[PDB]
Amino acid sequence: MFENITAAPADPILGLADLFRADERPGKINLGIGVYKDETGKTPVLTSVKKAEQYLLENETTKNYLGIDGIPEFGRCTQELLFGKGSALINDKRARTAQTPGGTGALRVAADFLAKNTSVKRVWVSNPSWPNHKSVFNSAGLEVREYAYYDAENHTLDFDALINSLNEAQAGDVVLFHGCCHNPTGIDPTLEQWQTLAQLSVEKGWLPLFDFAYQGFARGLEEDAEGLRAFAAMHKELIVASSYSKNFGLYNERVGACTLVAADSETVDRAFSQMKAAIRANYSNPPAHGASVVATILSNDALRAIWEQELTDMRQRIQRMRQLFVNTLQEKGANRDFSFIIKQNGMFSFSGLTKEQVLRLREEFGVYAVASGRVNVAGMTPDNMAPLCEAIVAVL
Amino acid sequence: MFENITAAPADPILGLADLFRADERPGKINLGIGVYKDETGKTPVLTSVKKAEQYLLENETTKNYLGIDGIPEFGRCTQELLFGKGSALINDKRARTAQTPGGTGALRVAADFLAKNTSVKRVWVSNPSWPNHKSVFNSAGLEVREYAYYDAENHTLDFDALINSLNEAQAGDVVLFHGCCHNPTGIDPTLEQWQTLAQLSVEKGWLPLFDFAYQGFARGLEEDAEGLRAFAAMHKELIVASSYSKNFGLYNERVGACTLVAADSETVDRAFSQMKAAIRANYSNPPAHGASVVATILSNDALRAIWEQELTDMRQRIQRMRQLFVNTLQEKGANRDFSFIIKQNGMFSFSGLTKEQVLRLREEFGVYAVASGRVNVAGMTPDNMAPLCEAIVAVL
Ligand SMILES: *Cc1c(COP(=O)(O)O)cnc(C)c1O
Ligand SMILES: *Cc1c(COP(=O)(O)O)cnc(C)c1O
Repeated sequence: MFENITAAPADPILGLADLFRADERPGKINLGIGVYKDETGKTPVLTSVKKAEQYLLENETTKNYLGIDGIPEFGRCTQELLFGKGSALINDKRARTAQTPGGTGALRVAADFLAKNTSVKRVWVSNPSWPNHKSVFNSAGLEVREYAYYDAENHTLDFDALINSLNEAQAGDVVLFHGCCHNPTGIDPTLEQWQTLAQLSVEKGWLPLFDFAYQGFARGLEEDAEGLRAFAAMHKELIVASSYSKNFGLYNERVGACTLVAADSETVDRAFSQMKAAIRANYSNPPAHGASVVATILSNDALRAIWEQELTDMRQRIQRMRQLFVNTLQEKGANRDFSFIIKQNGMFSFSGLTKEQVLRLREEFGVYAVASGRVNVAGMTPDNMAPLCEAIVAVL
Repeated sequence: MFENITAAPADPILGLADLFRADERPGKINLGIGVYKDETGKTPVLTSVKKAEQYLLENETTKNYLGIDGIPEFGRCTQELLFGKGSALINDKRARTAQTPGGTGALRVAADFLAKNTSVKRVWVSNPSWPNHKSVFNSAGLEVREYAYYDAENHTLDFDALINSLNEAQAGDVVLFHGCCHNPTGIDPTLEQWQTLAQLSVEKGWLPLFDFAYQGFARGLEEDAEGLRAFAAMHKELIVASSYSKNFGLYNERVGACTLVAADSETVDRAFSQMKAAIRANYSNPPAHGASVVATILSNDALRAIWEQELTDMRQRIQRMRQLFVNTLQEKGANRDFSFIIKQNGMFSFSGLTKEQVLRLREEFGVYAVASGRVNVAGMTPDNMAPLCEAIVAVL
């Protein structure tokens, strides 16, 4: 019987999508998007992945089931990407990877594993964080507490407020860290802050969980991983949920991984069998296409070279738009100090607009941003930059 | 901390897989498989789906996210397949479909929806049923009770034992029905038994849940759906979890659907928004490739004609192997009455071997079957039929 079923709440970002595509004005700019767009305003499929897909089409002979944890080459390629090509974690075989449906699937199977096999009751998420983090852990019945993160005034990482909230977390509490390109703020810990965090975590008995969705968008693939690697040098156990949605432009093929690391090569196998049991009772075994694309790009040097170039071009495009935004706002002129945008990493940052200012942006100018003032920098193109900055200067 | 984590139990069928592929004898036959195989012993990718994939490769311009419920054409094609091309359910818009990662994903999001939004506490599953049914519902915290189904003696549907167990189910309990090709037995209700079941269900207040994984393997696409359609004529609400894994040979692309039907066009939307919320907290939005393949085959008549022929050829191959098995056992000769195999539908049936007899099959003859005596008829080829029947006659 379903007549007393309460409609689910209006989706905190998709509402803007539907609202946007009902405006009769092409001067309208949607900076609320969440996905990368190139200078043309389009989300292309990469050249390297169309090459990989022609290859798969020429060479696949069966669509028979992958094992629960997916394609093995995909697994070894992702823990080399994560941990570095000769890491002790990999040589001692203390990491196991399950291929999952995107980074969100990786977080739900991590959550289900934890809820069914360990005694964790709370996951600490930054304030702010990606909003679907609360939903994911709560559906497995983990409670979500949040730690201080953002300084709204200097638009930076309030590190002392952050370590001071974390002293409320007990041993065996899970603390979620964004690997790089913190969503929504774009502020990430410096390597020195990652190390003190790696060290305080070990002392206090935090189980670290990295949400690593943007490898390659802050600085480069290896550099973006130095934070996770600092925890991994120091921790016997950790979980990283990574996603290939954004750095391979493979969003809708759902390709991600859930890597479990344990003290040794044998407790990780014992724990991984239950992670596998958690996957079997959810979607059974993972979608092969997008993970086969990633595995064949990364293991083929000609293809990986091309991918790498397509990714530093996406990274550079975003860094150019953060730069063009800050001084185009300084040509259109307002009491501002939007330069903090040049310090933030990846596609998102809080613009510092009030909810009323984003409201007259949507309403009076057709500039759509998320009510928190979060803007997706990749929705800026050299051509739409000047109408955007005008609209913004006119509401400040 | 993971050192007290108990290893998950040895997988009830995959153990045979690993055991099989460690035999030095190519006379070895694995009838434990679960996937379809053709006369060559191979699980090919269909011609229609390689054609659909060349088309997608030529024509996709983005991998941007599908909406939570997936591609809309895939949704309308599956509820026409399920309900018939002009069904009142479709014209009154009382059905909504979410594209899911396989039929197992469709069952976990049905389970999560139910556990979070309704007051169901128990799901009735046949005894026997597909073993991952218990796991799926239990991970959402629904308890699984089982109803009588199989008569081990006459190898048939013990219908009176079945309606007599079901009288233990209260109103608002969920009762799971296999749409056709009951796994593991291959015995399905006749249309007359579906109708009395449709009628008793409505009286008693059962929420019916169809697990519909084998459309097209018993009789034809339309005929295989007449059981579900009889419930759907009579019910205001029902859920069907369907899978395209087997009838499209798309196993590892994870393509399935979860269809929710409610009294009207507006309570189904209200309920569907929460089903959507249950998807967002699990894998976010579904894998596009395999569902794009199904949607383009089914909406293109030249491609659908080809698919249809490839599916009646898979159906016919299985019906020929059930027939060749029964009289090859009657040429090799033993006190048998294996003719019940000719009455069962789809790829599986219980052979009626004891667990000790399947054990000396694996051990002494290299014939691998599941310990319950379940055999996958599609693992029989005209060439391996005679060694198989010999091994079997020699253990009876
Ligand atoms: C995009 C994102 C994810 C995962 O996305 P998928 O589409 O599920 O791969 C996880 N965490 C954060 C912070 C993200 O921004
Ligand atoms: C195969 C099967 C499913 C679903 O399989 P997926 O691979 O997840 O599509 C569901 N129920 C039964 C009875 C099955 O045999």
